[PDB]
Amino acid sequence: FAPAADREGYWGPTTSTLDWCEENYSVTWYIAEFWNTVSNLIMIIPPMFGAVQSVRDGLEKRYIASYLALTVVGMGSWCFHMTLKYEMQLLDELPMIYSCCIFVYCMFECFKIKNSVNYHLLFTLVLFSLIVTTVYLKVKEPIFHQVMYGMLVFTLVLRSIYIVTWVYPWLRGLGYTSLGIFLLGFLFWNIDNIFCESLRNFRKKVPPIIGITTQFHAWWHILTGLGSYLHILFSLYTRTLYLRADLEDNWETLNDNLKVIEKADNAAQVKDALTKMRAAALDAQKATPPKLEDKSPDSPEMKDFRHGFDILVGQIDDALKLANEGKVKEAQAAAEQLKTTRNAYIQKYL
Ligand SMILES: CCCCCCCC/C=C\CCCCCCCC(=O)OC[C@@H](O)CO
Ligand SMILES: [Ca+2]
Ligand SMILES: [Mg+2]
Ligand SMILES: [Mg+2]
Ligand code: NA
Ligand code: NA
Ligand code: NA
Ligand SMILES: [Zn+2]
Repeated sequence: FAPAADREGYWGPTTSTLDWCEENYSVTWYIAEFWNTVSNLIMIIPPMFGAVQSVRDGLEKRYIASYLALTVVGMGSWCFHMTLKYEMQLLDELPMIYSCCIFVYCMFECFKIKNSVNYHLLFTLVLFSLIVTTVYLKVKEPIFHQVMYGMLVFTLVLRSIYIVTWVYPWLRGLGYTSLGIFLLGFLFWNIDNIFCESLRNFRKKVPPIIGITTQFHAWWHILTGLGSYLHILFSLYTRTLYLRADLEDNWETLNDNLKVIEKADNAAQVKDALTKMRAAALDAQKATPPKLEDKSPDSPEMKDFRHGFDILVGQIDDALKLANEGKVKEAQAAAEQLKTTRNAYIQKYL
């Protein structure tokens, strides 16, 4: 039949190349596709929280950029679903290509030396994103964007599969979980497109989730936004495991900072050295020294190695307490106590 249309237009007409299954300005006349708009908050709030945590912890620029790029994708989608115009449509679909390009760079540079740039991969991703954008603007076909975004996700999937199968099998739960929700989100994306029915919405209890659960494109933002967030976590974790210090590194850090305390002239050096010494002590306490490599981690010699570190950590905490109390000279003099306890309980096992 030919009844009344559910798309209750207000605040400008739809000039965008495509309009989703969600009824235009049905909940409120202020924003179009209400649930497709508000669902982008999980692609705005958590990635921004991840971006500020990354700058505070002093992480690599590419990991800060990856979190901010997802926020741009979220903000762009929030602007596109609200207005439903071609101008804001590009602000949503184009950053998806750029964010994925940043993610591809991070995933292929995870096992590279710190403070190094691969200009060959960087110029390839810039050239790819430039080619994709230029033709997408000229030929306004949305299917082309979906294909080019799909192959970027596919290359990102293969790298994540290679890492979990050959390098870090620990990231199986995180890596595969990210992948699955994303495919679950992509499944729901086609449910809203192909099975576009307002019947469920119309028949009953629209205010509850039954009315709301049928907005599968909104659930797509919820799942891909959580999925991309997970991927960044996965990417970050891959880098953290590679840049992670071993027992030999921690033992060197423990001793270098111990000599720093002995030769220190100001409070900041002593405090800094004790902080770095505590981090190295707790990390070396978990590890097995080369002389105990044959023995079990629960052996009496191993319990003695951990006991020596328990005394050392405690004495570092005592020295940090003195440093935090303004007793610089007393905290500085703790170095000989720390030197004695390592010589009497730890040094014999290395
Ligand atoms: C496994 C990690 C993948 C990282 C992807 C990074 C991009 C951000 C993720 C999701 C944005 C969703 C909201 C934007 C959705 C816009 C609709 C569109 O054109 O989608 C194209 C796809 O349906 C083609 O499959
Ligand atoms: Ca719509
Ligand atoms: Mg670096
Ligand atoms: Mg001074
Ligand atoms: Na329309
Ligand atoms: Na659902
Ligand atoms: Na080493
Ligand atoms: Zn969308």
